[PDB]
Amino acid sequence: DMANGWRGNASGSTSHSGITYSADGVTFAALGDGVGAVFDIAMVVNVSAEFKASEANLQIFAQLKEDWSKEWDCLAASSELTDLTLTCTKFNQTDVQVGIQAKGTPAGTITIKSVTITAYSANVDHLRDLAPSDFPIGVAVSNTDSATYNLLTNSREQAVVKKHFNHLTAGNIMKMSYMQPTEGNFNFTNADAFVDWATENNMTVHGHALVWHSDYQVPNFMKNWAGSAEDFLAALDTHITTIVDHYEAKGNLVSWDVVNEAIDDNSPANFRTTDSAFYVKSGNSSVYIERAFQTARAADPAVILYYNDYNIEQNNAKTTKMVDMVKDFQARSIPIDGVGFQMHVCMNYPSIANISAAMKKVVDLGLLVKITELDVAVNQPHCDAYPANKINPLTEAAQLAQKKRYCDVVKAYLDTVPVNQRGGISVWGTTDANTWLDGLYREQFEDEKISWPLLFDNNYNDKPALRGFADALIGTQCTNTH
Ligand code: NA
Ligand code: NA
Repeated sequence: DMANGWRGNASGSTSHSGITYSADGVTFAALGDGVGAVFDIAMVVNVSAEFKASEANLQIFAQLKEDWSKEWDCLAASSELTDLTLTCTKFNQTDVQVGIQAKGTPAGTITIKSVTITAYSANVDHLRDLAPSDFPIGVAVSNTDSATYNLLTNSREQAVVKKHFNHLTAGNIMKMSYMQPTEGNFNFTNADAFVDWATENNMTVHGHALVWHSDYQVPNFMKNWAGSAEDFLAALDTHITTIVDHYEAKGNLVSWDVVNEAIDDNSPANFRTTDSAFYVKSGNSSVYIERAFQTARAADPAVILYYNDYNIEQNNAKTTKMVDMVKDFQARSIPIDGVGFQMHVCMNYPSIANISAAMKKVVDLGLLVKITELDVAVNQPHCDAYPANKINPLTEAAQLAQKKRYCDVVKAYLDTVPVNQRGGISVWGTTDANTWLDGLYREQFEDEKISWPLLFDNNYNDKPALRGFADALIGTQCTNTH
């Protein structure tokens, strides 16, 4: 604020002549030693020719008001001056006077253009090493799809991933049109480079995803299919067989999301129709779902086959349709080894009782239960009556609520899923600086990055979320306190 609150100040015997407000900021006449300008609680400045000639220095300073003697250390010498940038760094008490003053035998004027003024540890060495049985502790990464966040070019991503995880999912580059952009032209280069790095680092890879209706990654030739239903289904088989066979041979790819998000968001729930190219191009049929599983099993009988979805942890209509599908597949000998609960949850919804009940329904059918995409939104437009209780900026209370919530979810997973049915827990991203949720809810969020849903902050430092996750793994009581 360079248009309100500024004062002339004299620390020496020479009187000041106040300040002048202009479009440039705040100016004062450097009348003598200790004459300056201050405001109440890093600068940009431009000094006059008479000031440089004077040989006088500039002193940024701060002092407690009325207890005046208590930060003399700062100094910008005349020789450092010619529009410059000047920075300055007992400070905390429960009124502070700050500014800059001329030192020496000054003359001319000083214009100040701007002024701005500006570490938690979870004490977890390696999150993966705390797992009470040998199940994957995993993370989604960016690859060539993000110039900024690509695992293979971003050394901060590499460091956090190496430190804590032992299992990886590609955020986008193993999706359908990324693997087969045009008919018959498969592209394995970038995803092979990713798998190689995982292998080099003793991490296994979860493949995401063989079949998924989301329009931006449906291959154009599939979206625009103009042939028969059976030839479409034959094309879908070729897509799956080529990719599964290839990754079987590469090694280190242990499980696939075979079909992702085939169930609608209605109540009661049904398989997707008009919004799925797979339903429409198969001739208005959901036979492609079971077929994809059969085709994937034939291509690599050892790879673990998941059906993956969101909201199936809520224990309502979507959960029911998912369970009915699994039972139907079992009754008809359609191969399926596990269910992936994406687990994109809110802070207070759905309840741990419901999440646990939903996972247990899959446990009781003898299948693996894998948490594939866990994150915990601090703000989420469908939760806690948003925006009535919007949290912005992020607070310590919300970070501690998030610690408890991560702990509660991981504990529920451990309490519900027997050792040999644990397919893993993975979180959907590393740093809050790059969560998918901020883009997904950008309209509701008014383009602000306010979901803060992951284990590490924008600087890759630990959040209490990480401590909550570890607390669950070690059987420590889940709390929202340090
Ligand atoms: Na592993
Ligand atoms: Na094969």
